[PDB]
Amino acid sequence: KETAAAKFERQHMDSSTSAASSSNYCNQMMKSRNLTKDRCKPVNTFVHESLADVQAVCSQKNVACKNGQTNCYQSYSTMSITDCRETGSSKYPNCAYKTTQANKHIIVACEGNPYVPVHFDASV
Ligand SMILES: [Cl-]
Ligand SMILES: [Cl-]
Ligand SMILES: [Cl-]
Repeated sequence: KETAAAKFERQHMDSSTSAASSSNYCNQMMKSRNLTKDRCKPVNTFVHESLADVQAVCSQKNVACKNGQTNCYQSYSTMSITDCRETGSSKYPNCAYKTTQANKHIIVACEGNPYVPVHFDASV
């Protein structure tokens, strides 16, 4: 089974580009991070910052998570992110995603020793 920290990395980190370059970014990334294997994951955010910068959020501003847990953290700075969401035309195994690039604060839930991100809660 994948660890929670490793699943967060796979689903949410994309440190190799500064920003989405095209409308096809999400289609490509959702496929290659294996988020369309048996079903189309409906929504997923990628963060275009170093792993170290995202991990550092776990010692930044403690905020409530949407679900009422208290282990969420909001980045002090905005980060380059891309939101991927299925469009009307999406139908497994032919998933189809809208790509929306933005620069926003991220909010992550953190757990463990080391205390690292395990869920992406939201952007602001
Ligand atoms: Cl791990
Ligand atoms: Cl995988
Ligand atoms: Cl997400």
